[PDB]
Amino acid sequence: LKKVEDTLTMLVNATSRQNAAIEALENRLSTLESSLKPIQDMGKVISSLNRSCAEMVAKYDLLEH
Amino acid sequence: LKKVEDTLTMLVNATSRQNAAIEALENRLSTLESSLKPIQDMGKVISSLNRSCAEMVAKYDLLEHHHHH
Amino acid sequence: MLKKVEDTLTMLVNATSRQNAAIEALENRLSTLESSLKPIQDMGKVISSLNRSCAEMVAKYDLLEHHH
Amino acid sequence: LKKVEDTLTMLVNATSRQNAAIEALENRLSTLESSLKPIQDMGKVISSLNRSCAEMVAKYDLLEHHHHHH
Repeated sequence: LKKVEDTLTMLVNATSRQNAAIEALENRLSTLESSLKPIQDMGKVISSLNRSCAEMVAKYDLLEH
Repeated sequence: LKKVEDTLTMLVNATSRQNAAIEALENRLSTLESSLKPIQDMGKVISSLNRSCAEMVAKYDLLEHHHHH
Repeated sequence: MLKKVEDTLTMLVNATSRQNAAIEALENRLSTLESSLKPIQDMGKVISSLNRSCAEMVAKYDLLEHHH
Repeated sequence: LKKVEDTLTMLVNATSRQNAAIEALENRLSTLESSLKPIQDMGKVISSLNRSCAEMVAKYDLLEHHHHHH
């Protein structure tokens, strides 16, 4: 009785320690995801720079060769 | 028995919570995995830019060379 | 009474094993996620290289202006 | 106590295995945070590339337009 009550309350404590540790891993993933949010729409910037550079190549080739 | 039965109920609840916590964690990883896809998809376009930018450099540098010397 | 107590504990043993398997599967997904970052890192190098290159050509254009 | 004590010991050992599994997850997450740093910073470098590549284009357009008319 005494040894098992002592064990059960350890388990409740151990489980809640695990819980906090899981929730803390969740927050680390949130932080990581929100930091990647500004980068998500920057494929179009890269695309526009590729167009510019491609247009300059085309303009060069036209006006000279 | 009563102190055992109450501490067991707390443990059921603690275990119920942990299941929910693991699933919230699973879901937040899915969302992270999703956030990286559009960044992975910038591969092709970055390589395009790399070729076309290098091609503009080679051609226009030559022209700054002849204008200056 | 006592029969409810023993199988509720068994229920928790099975529950905790499934959590364990779920945590180990999370870890598996994190390795896989890491491995896949290598090409995105490399894209970053190219981006860094192209920036320094474009900065370098602006500088070269300016020196001619500073000269004659 | 018979059935209860032997279930408890399994539950105690399972809760102990869980701690180790959670810790291995923290390790792998620390390494994932480390590997994501350069990617978290490339948004900045993309923006700086935007303005320096834009500056290169506008200025080299002039160089070539001057070269065309002369």
